[PDB]
Amino acid sequence: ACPLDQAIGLLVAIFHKYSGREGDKHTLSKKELKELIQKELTIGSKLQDAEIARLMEDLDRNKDQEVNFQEYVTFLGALALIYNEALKG
Amino acid sequence: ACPLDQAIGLLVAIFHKYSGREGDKHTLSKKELKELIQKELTIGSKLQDAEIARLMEDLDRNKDQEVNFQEYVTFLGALALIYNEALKG
Repeated sequence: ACPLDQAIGLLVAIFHKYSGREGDKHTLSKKELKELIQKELTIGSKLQDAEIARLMEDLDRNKDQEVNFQEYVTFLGALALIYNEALKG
Repeated sequence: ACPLDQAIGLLVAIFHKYSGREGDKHTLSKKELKELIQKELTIGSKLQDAEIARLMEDLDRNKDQEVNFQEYVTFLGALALIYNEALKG
């Protein structure tokens, strides 16, 4: 597949890996989203960074709210901005 | 890199490939986003699908509006919902 098609396939795969764990496969809880981020990304060395810590805390504070696919992807974009080296500057 | 890290790296790479073409590398026009989608995804056989056609038309109707990274990723999520086979049903 083309690079972007590959990217989307992976986004969908990881979403379903966690959304399929409990209830409706169309959503996952913010608690489950926090777990997903910590396990699926090599983010361990960056969790204390001021901006990433606030994103992670927001998830904890709203742990029982559900997240659909659209919101999950939007979230990944937000994280990428403060997590991806290429997006610095 | 882990699968999700790979996914994000590709999302950022494709964004910059088009955002770097004119002006500020932090945005790209909706006209440029339409081009990106048509070239970076094997979407040719699906462009007449009722829902994808409306997304594509919306881009045309708003061709000169700028799109930042966050909005670009959010858009990809919206497209994926009506474009990705795994997200059907």
